[PDB]
Amino acid sequence: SDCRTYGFNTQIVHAGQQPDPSTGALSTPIFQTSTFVFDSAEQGAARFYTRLGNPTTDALEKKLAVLERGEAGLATASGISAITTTLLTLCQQGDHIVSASAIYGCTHAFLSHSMPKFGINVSFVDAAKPEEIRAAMRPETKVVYIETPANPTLSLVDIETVAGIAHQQGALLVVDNTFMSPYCQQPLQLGADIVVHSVTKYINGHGDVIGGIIVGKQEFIDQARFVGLKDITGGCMSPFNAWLTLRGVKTLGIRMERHCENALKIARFLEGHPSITRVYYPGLSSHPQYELGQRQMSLPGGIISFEIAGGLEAGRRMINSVELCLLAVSLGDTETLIQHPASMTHSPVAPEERLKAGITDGLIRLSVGLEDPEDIINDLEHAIRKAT
Amino acid sequence: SDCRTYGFNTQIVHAGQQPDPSTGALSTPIFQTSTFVFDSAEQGAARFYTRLGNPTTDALEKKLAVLERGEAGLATASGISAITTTLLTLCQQGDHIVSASAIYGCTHAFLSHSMPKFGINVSFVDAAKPEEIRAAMRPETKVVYIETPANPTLSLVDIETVAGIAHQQGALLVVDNTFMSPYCQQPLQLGADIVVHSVTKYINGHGDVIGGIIVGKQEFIDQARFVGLKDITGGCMSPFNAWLTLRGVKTLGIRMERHCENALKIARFLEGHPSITRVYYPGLSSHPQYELGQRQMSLPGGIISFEIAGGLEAGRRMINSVELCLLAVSLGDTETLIQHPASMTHSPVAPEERLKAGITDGLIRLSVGLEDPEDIINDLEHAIRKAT
Amino acid sequence: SDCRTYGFNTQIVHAGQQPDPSTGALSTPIFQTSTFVFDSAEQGAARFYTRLGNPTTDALEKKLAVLERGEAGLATASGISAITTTLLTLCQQGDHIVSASAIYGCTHAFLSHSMPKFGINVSFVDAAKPEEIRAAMRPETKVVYIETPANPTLSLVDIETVAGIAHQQGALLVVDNTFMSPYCQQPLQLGADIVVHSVTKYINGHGDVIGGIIVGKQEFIDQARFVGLKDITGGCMSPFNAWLTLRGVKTLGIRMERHCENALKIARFLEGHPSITRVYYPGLSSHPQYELGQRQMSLPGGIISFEIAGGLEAGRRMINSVELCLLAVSLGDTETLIQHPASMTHSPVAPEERLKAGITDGLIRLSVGLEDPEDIINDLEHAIRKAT
Amino acid sequence: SDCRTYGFNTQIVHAGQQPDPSTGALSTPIFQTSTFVFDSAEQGAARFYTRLGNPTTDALEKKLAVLERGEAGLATASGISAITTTLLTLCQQGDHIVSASAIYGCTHAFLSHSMPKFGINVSFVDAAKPEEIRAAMRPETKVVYIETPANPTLSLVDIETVAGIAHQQGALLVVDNTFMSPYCQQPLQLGADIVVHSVTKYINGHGDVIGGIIVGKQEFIDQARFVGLKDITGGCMSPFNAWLTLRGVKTLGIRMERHCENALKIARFLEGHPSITRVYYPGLSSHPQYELGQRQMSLPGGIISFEIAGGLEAGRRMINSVELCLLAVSLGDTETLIQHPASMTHSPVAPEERLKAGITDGLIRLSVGLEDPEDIINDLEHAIRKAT
Ligand code: NA
Ligand code: NA
Ligand code: NA
Ligand code: NA
Repeated sequence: SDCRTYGFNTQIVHAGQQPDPSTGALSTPIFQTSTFVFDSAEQGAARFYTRLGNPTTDALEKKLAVLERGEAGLATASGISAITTTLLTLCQQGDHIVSASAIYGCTHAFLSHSMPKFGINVSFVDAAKPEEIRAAMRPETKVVYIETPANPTLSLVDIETVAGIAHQQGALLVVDNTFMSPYCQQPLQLGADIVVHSVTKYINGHGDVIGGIIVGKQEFIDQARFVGLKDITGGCMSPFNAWLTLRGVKTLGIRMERHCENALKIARFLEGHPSITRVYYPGLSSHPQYELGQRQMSLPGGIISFEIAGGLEAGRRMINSVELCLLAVSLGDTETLIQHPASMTHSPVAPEERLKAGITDGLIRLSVGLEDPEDIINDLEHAIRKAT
Repeated sequence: SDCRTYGFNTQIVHAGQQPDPSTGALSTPIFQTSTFVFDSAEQGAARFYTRLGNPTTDALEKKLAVLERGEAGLATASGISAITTTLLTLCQQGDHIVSASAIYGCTHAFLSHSMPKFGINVSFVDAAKPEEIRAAMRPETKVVYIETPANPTLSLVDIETVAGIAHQQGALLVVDNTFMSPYCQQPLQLGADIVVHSVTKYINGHGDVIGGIIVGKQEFIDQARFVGLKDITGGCMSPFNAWLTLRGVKTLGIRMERHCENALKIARFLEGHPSITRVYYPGLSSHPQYELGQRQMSLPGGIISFEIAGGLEAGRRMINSVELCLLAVSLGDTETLIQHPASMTHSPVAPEERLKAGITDGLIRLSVGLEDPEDIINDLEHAIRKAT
Repeated sequence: SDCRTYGFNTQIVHAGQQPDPSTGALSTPIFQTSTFVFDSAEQGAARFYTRLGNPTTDALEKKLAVLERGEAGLATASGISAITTTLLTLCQQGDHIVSASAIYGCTHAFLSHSMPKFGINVSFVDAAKPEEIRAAMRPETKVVYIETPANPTLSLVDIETVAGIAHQQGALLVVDNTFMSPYCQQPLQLGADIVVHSVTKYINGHGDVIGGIIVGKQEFIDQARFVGLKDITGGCMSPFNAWLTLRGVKTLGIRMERHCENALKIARFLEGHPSITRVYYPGLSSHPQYELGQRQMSLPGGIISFEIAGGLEAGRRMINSVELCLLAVSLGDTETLIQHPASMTHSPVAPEERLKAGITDGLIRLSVGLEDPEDIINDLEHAIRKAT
Repeated sequence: SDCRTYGFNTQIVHAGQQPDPSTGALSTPIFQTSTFVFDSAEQGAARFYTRLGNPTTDALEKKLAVLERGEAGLATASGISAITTTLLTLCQQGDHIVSASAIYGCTHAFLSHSMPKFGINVSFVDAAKPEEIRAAMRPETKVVYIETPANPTLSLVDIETVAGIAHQQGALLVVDNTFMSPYCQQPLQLGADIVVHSVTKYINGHGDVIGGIIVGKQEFIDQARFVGLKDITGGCMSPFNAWLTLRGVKTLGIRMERHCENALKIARFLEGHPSITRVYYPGLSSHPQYELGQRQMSLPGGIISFEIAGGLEAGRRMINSVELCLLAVSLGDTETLIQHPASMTHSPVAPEERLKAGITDGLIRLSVGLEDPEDIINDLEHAIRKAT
């Protein structure tokens, strides 16, 4: 049989994996090795695994390829390495990239500073307006780069529309699908060419692995592996990290269901609360791109942003008053995580520059975990009441 | 007390490490985490660990910094990532690098193809001739890059002399110290600015970790961390890999002593053998740069190359006749590893091009392990006798 | 705050765990150490951790204690070690145990052969009939031992009733709660004194850890630790196994929900199938002790047994015809597992002796996993159709 | 070829291990699995691995069997589990054991209290006097149990002589070889029937694994596995712990050489020091059983005990004044460990009872590590000078 034919939950559990033919071991063994041995000079020449590949990591790459409906996968040392290995494989001096402005922070630094120092220019646009992408394209544009949903207000990008635009002008579309996971969104099915994830978030899900994955056509992935990893970033994933990610992703379906069920309850609670001015969540019909979300996403996700009354000091008081939610900058973990960018990560940044970046003084971001939603709601209500 | 004051074996065991103050645990705990939590909004802003750093990996970086007599260390996903994170941190389009030609293979691809595609030009020279390095320097030269000893005939580069030349012309010297480990050679003490290793080889030593390390001044390492890793390669080392490397490096001193004691015995045996035309080993007085080796290296290393009578077919027969030595392309493991580049790794490469690269049809490379030297010698003698 | 006050899902995620006070690490660090160090002679005497305890394993023990509503937990090397460490701590030569007959196989060997060789006699009874337990009690009875649900037909034992009987006659009740997990059944809340689990099954859930847990009063657990583990079995759990179990148990709630939702669908399908003579599942109203199950269990579990038409050869053909279900003797994993005891595990056992043990020639046992239930059903239907 | 024919260092590296036939992986894969799968009903019946065995742990057991020159090995959860699994497999109510009195502490509790509660009586004797062993034997004696060298003064037991006595009277000899490792002593070669180790000490050597090993005839080991582990202690070793022990034992030869070379230097220093009244070390000719040690042990070991002038307070001051040596109760680690039993572990024990146990107020025990011996000596001298 072929796991590409089975239901998505079945694929999550089985795809890329099989019992060890040699031993019958059901768990994928951890091939924690650097060295692979040949039986003869002839076998040595023939193969020329190699530890540009590894049997454990191979299982993870094959699984994620099945889940994203792509041909092949490539695991990396971090989400940022998945992004840079991809873009540095595709681009050389003189090339151009059109990127969404609403992207993850260290992606922005790589595109803003690193790429131009290698002769690769980047134009940043508002990707919620596909016409801005079209207008920014140039004869030298190799790649359009988008993230959806995007920080910090969970705005969306119409993947199918953008893919059509990119392709008409001879560029590839790369989509960072980290926030959704393949359980909730499948960019390749909508016309994207390449998907990247930080598996650090939902794919692993257990807050104990830093890692990335790239999924795309075999022809591209081979280049990302034999040139990008081998000759540029060196960002390979360790076999133990691959094994942990394989283990975490086993529960991706049930975890995403619970994250999203919890998040919807919490988003509705926050929307009903008189001390909360705004709530950003694709699952609320008041979301600016609600209907696009319903077509493109199977679930509205586990992340919520919201603005508390009273600006900077209220937001600080609120996060200082939670008892259950944990203060941290990651997302996609089993524990509910909360952060207040204006007092935490962006405190040195000038208020008016924060504002330009969509970060208001009162904005809180919440990564909803697997706890009982009544407990998370009660904790939020407690902290909100105190802060306001 | 301060481990920088203690003997080298004491440093190998203790430097960068201490019992866990919280629990008393002697082994460095494995901080297998992606997420770090803040106790308040204020603590969050203050720190802005972060998982651009990790307590386990920090211990490894501090240890290797002590051992190389550098200020700071930075762990990476692979030896190649240590090299590319370094050079991509230092160089931008329009910059120039002078590199030894006798370098590790995937370093050569990065320098030959990847760097020029980012607008960074590289001149390759014979670094055994320091005048060639001087002659190749340009106003835009940022870095001189060397490896010593170098594949495939274990030629040397005079680190102190090259450092003086590089510095006089305003460039940094980066040295790949992988083959020696800090137990046998200390490039920073000889004037190098930056040392890189693949810890995949001797530093870990157990053939089960792919990883790299960079050691240098705090000011440089900070840039390699906060720009190179964060914004370019994303090549961070996982905490488990760091923990395994910490564990492997505990025995670095006793392992290097045994590797080198074994290697000298084997090199002398091979030098006495009438079916072996040449033996390349820094420990033999017939080595072209023997006296330089005696000043610059505390031991002559665990690697030997040698040429067997009868060219390509003899070399193939020989490696096909070993019973104890294992056929593989890595080095620095506890097991003795052997390879015949002409029939294994370089078989597709044209004979005359192999020859230009110092790879003769009969050249065998041997990574000497920790087995009884009489057993390794008996195995070699057996295979040589059969092959010739 | 106190996690004993929060909802069960919140407890599953958080109980026994907290960010590392020293570093802020959210994941419990893996304290993979044998050695703990003292700061002074005085601190050494004072503590006399010790590695009869470990910070990682402590977190697991505290979590499971919260989840079972017991005072304290003790982790072990295997489920069987949890059982034997308990019973060998409690019993000495001349003591007596009343045990259910319908128990796990290697528990039966320990009770049948090992215990009597140490002078500890065991009476086996049908624990579905509490009067049989009462009738078997003796002045020297220290322990009543039960498992519920029990193999192979998922019969039940009324925990509250049995606890009352045991206590009236001055004995402790120990319950193996492995099949249910604390998510579905809480024996201590029903009057049991001690709960044991093989965490190898649902608690870990990922088919990659062998381990056990014991939960009970602090006074008993201290004895099981400082006498049973230290001075009898030596069956301690490794910190890495504890860390993996902590990680697996994070998803216990969502996993048990899905296992049981899937199992109910499959049990109903099997009950409607004309080639299946019997289906044993607590979730079917036709189950002999259905109402007892509804009071004592919050969900009916992820395990089903059923009898296929055509006896031994039909059962063999059926398991040889599945494509998705994996043939194995474990349970509680994310993958659906299937076994046919009469042709697999009990083939050497005489047919009439198998029959006495409740194992008919046509009995199949199924551990329902997290795959799509339609896929599991389609696979079963396919194999059943072929086999019959 | 057969590793039983090779030199001991070669065996240490290679025995029990081979590249993975399926993949070529040189490192033994970590089979971190609980579940093994069958390809058919027939294969299921046939095997009835099983996770009473595991491919990773199997490699460790086979290696240690080669190194001790025994037929078979069995890994366990701890050294104490190796001991109790052995003795509870061999003995039943009514049986008798003759044991050395000078044994490891938690072995003493198991023999003194646990065994008699199961109807198994134990006679303790001074095993340095083989006549005391003979005089204590009874018709029901199944086992003679010895440790050599023994705590706390490193007295010896003549293994060959004791084996002859045990055998003449129809008993087995079990030897705890933990202090020596098979590199320094081979009890089976001297007539012992069974060897046990805590691998927690030198075999693993890295202070990060708790575990045990049993080595003996296939017929016995099968019983220890299929009855002792399966049906009594449940004390199996986890595959990750086995993998770490495999990795640690790779350097056993070079580690034991350095431990013993360091220890001899330190013992000679202490013997020359006027504030040290006694030094116990088999490598000093003043050792009461020096010549026996020279025949039975290939090296004199890495452990030293010594008495400091000034009794209890001097010993306390001394250990409170070390800067490099770490205060801990384990041994065989890469770091030098020191303890003062009278002020640390035996402080509650009455002075006259301590004295009976060979523990004087001034006795210090030292586990010599791999640091530079001059540094350890300088640290000891510093602390001794201060304390006296
Ligand atoms: Na991004
Ligand atoms: Na290099
Ligand atoms: Na049981
Ligand atoms: Na002992």
